[PDB]
Amino acid sequence: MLSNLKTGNNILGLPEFELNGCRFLYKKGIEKTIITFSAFPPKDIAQKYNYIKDFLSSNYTFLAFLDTKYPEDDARGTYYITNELDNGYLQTIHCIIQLLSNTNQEDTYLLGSSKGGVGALLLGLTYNYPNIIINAPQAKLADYIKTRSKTILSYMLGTSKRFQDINYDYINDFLLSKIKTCDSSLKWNIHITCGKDDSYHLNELEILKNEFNIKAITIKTKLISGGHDNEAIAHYREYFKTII
Amino acid sequence: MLSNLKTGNNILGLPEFELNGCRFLYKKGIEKTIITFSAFPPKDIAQKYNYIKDFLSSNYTFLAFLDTKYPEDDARGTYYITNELDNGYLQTIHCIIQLLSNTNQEDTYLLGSSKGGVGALLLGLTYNYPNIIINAPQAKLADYIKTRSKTILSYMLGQDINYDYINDFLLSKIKTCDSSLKWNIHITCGKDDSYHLNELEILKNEFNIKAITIKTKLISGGHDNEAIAHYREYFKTIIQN
Amino acid sequence: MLSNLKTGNNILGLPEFELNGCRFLYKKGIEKTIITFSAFPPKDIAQKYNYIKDFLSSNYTFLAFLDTKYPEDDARGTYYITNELDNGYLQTIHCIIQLLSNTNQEDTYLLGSSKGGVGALLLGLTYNYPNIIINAPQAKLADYIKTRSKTILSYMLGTSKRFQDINYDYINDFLLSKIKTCDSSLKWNIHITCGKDDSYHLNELEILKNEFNIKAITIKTKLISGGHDNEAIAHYREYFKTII
Amino acid sequence: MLSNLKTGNNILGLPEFELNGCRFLYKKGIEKTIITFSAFPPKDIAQKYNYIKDFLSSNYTFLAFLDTKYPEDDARGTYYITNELDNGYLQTIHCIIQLLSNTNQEDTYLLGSSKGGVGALLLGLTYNYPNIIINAPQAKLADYIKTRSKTILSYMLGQDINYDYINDFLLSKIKTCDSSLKWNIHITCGKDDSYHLNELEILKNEFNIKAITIKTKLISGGHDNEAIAHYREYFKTIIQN
Ligand SMILES: [Cl-]
Ligand SMILES: [Cl-]
Ligand SMILES: [Cl-]
Ligand SMILES: [Cl-]
Ligand SMILES: [Gd+3]
Ligand SMILES: [Gd+3]
Ligand SMILES: [Gd+3]
Ligand SMILES: [Gd+3]
Repeated sequence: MLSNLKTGNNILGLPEFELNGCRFLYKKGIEKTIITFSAFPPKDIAQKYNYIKDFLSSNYTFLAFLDTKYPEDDARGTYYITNELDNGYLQTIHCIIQLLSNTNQEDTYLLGSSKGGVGALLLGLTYNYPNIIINAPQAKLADYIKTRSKTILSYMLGTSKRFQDINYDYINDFLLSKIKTCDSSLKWNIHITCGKDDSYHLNELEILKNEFNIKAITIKTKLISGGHDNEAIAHYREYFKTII
Repeated sequence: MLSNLKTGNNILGLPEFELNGCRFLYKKGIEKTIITFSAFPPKDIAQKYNYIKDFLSSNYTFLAFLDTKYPEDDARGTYYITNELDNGYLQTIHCIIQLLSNTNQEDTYLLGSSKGGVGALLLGLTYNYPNIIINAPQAKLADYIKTRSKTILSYMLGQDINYDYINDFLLSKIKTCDSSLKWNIHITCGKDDSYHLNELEILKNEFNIKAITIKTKLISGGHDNEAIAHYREYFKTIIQN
Repeated sequence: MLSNLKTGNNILGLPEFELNGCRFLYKKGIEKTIITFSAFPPKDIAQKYNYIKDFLSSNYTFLAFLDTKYPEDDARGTYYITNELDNGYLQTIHCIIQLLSNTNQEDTYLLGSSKGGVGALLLGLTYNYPNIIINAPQAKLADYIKTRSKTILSYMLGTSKRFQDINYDYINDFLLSKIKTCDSSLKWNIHITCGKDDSYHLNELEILKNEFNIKAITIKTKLISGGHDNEAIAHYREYFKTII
Repeated sequence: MLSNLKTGNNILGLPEFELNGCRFLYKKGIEKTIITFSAFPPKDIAQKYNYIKDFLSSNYTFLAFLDTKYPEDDARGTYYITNELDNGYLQTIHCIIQLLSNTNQEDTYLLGSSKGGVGALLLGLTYNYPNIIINAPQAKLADYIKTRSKTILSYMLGQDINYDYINDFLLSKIKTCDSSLKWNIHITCGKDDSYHLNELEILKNEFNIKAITIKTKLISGGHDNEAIAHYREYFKTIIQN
């Protein structure tokens, strides 16, 4: 029973639930379903639900997900990838959405910035959510985890040295693999904003656009003000409110 | 959306749903949540939702699950174990129950016979469902599967280490489960079901060293429909008082 | 070098060769290639090359193969199946034929009786030899090995009790599996004789015909005099000389 | 029939054949039989028959083999190991050599560099080819493969036990080989090829406890084409006197 999944935490009036390691907020509404994914917080800061304020006064159904809870010593998530390096966490998110949402999937919108944008893409491309509106995702996920936390990277690489570089490249290509194996016949509605001052994620955006190009999948991209900062976020929020 | 998960099949007036290859019936009631798991049908017979007749005229919330849809050559299920031999299928079942149930887990009852009883044990021990009322479950899964289908076991094998991993898959659940849960496990078995009486003693040994005391009962019949008749009377008696 | 593969044995003037555990005779000729497989000899009798006499005065190319050399305590062969229960022995036979034969495959003819007929079928259906002319093959190979040698069966079943019945049914269906996975688009030229007094192998022939029927593969079958004996063989030899 | 095995490809006037997915060149000569094995080409380059230029103007019998045709994503070969990780491919090579060679095995010479040298060792140690003249072979196969292609290693893995089985696949050949054969194994390695000098010491340790004394020689270069130049001079010197 949903109410028995509560953690005791409360975010802006919304009670937190946890199912099979997946923490989420749920507000039942009408017309549309809005789904958000959390990005990396700073070290020693708890993972935060993204873009609640934009939607708690809305009448839409709202689900906001956090990343995983491991590793314990730097519990800022593993890019929505299980420690078995598979889809078990994305699958849990998918089940929660399909059972708690009261709209069609084409009336479902996936939102997220940076790591959250990758999460939205990973879920949408695995389980055919066509509406993905994100900002500045990474392309090579392991290269980026390395810059944010050596602890999270080391944990995800595993303990055996035989497989560390294997796991590294596997994680590094996890999203790119999702693009290559996704259903090219779906009417994808993917928008990716990026700050014009964000040289890194501008390059990552070219890598992603290239993979979508190879799959004959047209993507909408819009450059916006800012870098990897709150000015880009501010323009991103304005962008996805216009669409939705 | 749940209504978008309908397969178009209807079983006894109950619509069928499917999420992540997991097919289930769902009927919202009150008071209690009853969960059933499918057992092995005969070789060329489709998988059946078990004990639906016992609970269509009841006011309880009811969920009946089928096993997996593979292998295609013999689609009778892989003991609720994925092709990767992990918890992926039990994960989906757990998510379906937790989000569709309108009762507490202590008011939830897992039911099943033979392979259906293993499924109930696999789910309950993994995700702390205390009420498990089953009949004649197997303990060594691969040993039983090969007597029912060489096709399914070989598909699940992908050879030696896989055999032991499947064979002990339920015993490992017992070894791993939460000893401090107030377990309410009832296991019946036919008087004449010698194979599964021994299987029950193998399961009891694992429960025993985990300090889990289960309830058992001999009923008439073998590994047959006579036993299932008395099993059904047993779980109706337990659930209603 | 072929001459360095000799065993020192000599059968009717033909020197025996052995390559990777596979014993064979080879006489180079013209026009056609004749390939024979050995059947079960009696216990404590060496495996025999089949139908040499019919072809040593012929001008055709001739290859005669024996079964495997294991188990050591009853070395009468394992139905041309390796002790890993795979195609490694058939593959060796195929290589020898493709390298020593000087005709096309449709001018190649596979001959054999009983166990040898199964060998011919196993090779022909794995590697697309269309001309197969055999007598009284078995259908359920393990059931038949059980009647001939408990020692060979036990050896092929392996040592671990977990897999004995698995291996039994696997061997029992080895030829039937070959029929189901064979190329149905090949112009098969398969003739199967059987003695009218051979109730057992008449039933096995119905099982085989059924599998060929399911694959939409037409087979020629002819009932001949005798049982599982030298009268059936005698009529079988006459039959395959008429075709070739 | 051999002529029916032609692929239709021609390499430097030599027709290509294929038997059981094994692609080879064959040129009948006299006196000696020279066997070469292909090494890893770059990522998007087709597999090459090695050292064909050294032996087209020679009167020797010549066979050059490629590695396997899988995986399709990166078809540079699986170290002459089948997808089932067994001797199936070396079996076919052995059959081709034994039936097409017109010289004794003591007049047969296996050649190859890097992965090509492993292939020569795998064949020679399995089927008692005494003359092996190679450059800079690897000893831990999986450790090297992953630095050249994550795609090929993962295909070969199908994970942990497979890694060790592949990594030690050549070392097990040494452990299993015939100690009483009059082995004639020459292994060269570039002065500056530190990785493979250490790899050679790992191979030497296995030969050592099998009472097999090999011949080794430092040549100039690293794991590069400078070393291959001196390797080629070395095997021409050995073969001709
Ligand atoms: Cl981030
Ligand atoms: Cl069952
Ligand atoms: Cl026989
Ligand atoms: Cl190489
Ligand atoms: Gd435009
Ligand atoms: Gd513009
Ligand atoms: Gd007619
Ligand atoms: Gd007629």
